Amino acid sequence: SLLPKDISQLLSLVSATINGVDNPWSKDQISYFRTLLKVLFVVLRGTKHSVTQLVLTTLDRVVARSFRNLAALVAATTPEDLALITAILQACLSVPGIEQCQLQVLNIMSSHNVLQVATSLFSWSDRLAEKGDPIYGELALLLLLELSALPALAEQLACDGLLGHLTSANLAGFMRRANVSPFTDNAGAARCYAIWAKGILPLLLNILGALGATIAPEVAFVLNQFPNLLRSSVDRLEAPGPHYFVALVALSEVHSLALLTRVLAALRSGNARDIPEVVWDSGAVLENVEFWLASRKVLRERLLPLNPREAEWRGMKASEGSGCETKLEEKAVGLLEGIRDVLA
Repeated sequence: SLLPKDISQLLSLVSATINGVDNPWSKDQISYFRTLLKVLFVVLRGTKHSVTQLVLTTLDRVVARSFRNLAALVAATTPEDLALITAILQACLSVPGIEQCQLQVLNIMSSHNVLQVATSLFSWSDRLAEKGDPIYGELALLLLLELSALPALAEQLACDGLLGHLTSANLAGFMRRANVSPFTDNAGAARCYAIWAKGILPLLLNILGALGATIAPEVAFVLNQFPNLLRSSVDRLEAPGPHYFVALVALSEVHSLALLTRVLAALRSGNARDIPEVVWDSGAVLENVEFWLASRKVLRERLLPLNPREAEWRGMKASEGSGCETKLEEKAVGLLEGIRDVLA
């Protein structure tokens, strides 16, 4: 064989190279494996075709197998190794040609332990991360979340009672404490919010891939066991005049909840199965949204980036059809503008 000239031949060579590594995650050569995975991630993101069999071969031999090993708390491995694996999964599922072979992924995943152990890890988190924050809590859900974008795998989680494990977990008591907020001096509460906003809620939006005829009483019951959050989500976006700033995640949380409560309501009018009502004042949200839409100046002043990624497109700019000055504002505008459409 010659040198790789195609992006697919590069993918073959990198993947052929990953399998060659005798003992991954071993104290010696764990660091070399770490950058191989990073090379894989670059190539996979590079697969915009700017071939699909390799990606499916990668999902078993690389992604599934590695997570199985990551339950090692005996070993030079870190949370960021899991995050790297979660990342490689995203790159795989973004490649053109995938999403037609979802049962394939379902097949591949279910073969290993995976979501069973991913769920296990979620119920573990606090005993395994009270350095300050349940770091493995968010990592587990984000793994599940990425998979839940595939409707078939979404059905498996609910059938295996993921929503049951979510509320029964020890974590459910920490998220329930009234200190959970994106702007906390506490590391735990800050991660608790991350698990709920960036994990639980987008999970629920996807689990309703089974049309919400079923699971709707279960998704409504999940939300119903975090009322301090349903209450906080509205108060956080309150027009200026115990909250100083406003985050982008706060807008997506409310965006998620607005979709859930509306879809649930369009399923409650079915009058055919008991879908519990969820206490979430839509009225306050709408008004809060309008008095942030009509004030781009006071918006960009109070709006703060929380992630190094979000800060990138904060100092950036994207005018086009201009109602915003910076790109971060545009994304901020985009979110709460959709919340207006939904609740209407």
